[PDB]
Amino acid sequence: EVETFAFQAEIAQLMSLIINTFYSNKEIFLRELISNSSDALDKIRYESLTDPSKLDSGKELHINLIPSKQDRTLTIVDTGIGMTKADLINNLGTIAKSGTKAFMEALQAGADISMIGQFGVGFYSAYLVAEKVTVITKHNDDEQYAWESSAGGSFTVRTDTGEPMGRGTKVILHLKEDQTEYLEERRIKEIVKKHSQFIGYPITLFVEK
Ligand SMILES: Cc1ccc(Cn2cnc3c(Cl)nc(N)nc32)cc1
Ligand SMILES: Cc1ccc(Cn2cnc3c(Cl)nc(N)nc32)cc1
Repeated sequence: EVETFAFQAEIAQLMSLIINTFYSNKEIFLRELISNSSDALDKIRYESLTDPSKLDSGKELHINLIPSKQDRTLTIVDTGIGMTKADLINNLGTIAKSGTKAFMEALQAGADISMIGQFGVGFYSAYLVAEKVTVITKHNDDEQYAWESSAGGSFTVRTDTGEPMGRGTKVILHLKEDQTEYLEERRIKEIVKKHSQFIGYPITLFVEK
């Protein structure tokens, strides 16, 4: 069964801003999502040092970038700590309220959309390139969930019954029709080299079949 939730007002207005503001430098979404993956991997690696059983759901700590021209999706996969149901429905948004308000005020005070990560809400940069984002995620001691939103003020959460992932997060970017350059191997290599060269986990750019 599918539950539908309203975004907090401040997040809904930030998402509209990211969708409606004219900003050509859209490629920064990838740096932000890789940064989020890296942070998630840091967290589970740190926790595993006092409770090694936290890696029973998988010892590999990595990031995969998977384009699909058939599906017009770019997927960012990590084996990080994952997100709980409470994370997805309430707690990440509660944390994000402060930075979202500060980011919006900074934008009026001359700041640039590329600074979104400095306010801790970089996930929403996905809507620079995606008409819809699907997030599949699995945290130890919670179930595997699918979060999804095409903006418009609402998101859904459901228990996922696709291929179990062990632990981690998959961000599936359903790309806008004029943003398919982010399916090109060369374009992704260029972006990762430029913004993400010093990430401390293996980043594998998968190749289209
Ligand atoms: C709906 C939504 C999805 C993602 C984020 C950013 N974010 C927070 N926790 C994360 C973990 Cl554990 N892993 C990854 N990859 N991203 C994470 C915020 C809101
Ligand atoms: C494990 C992990 C923790 C924190 C982040 C940072 N981060 C980026 N975007 C975010 C949004 Cl939208 N909400 C919140 N709460 N945090 C966000 C990423 C991964």
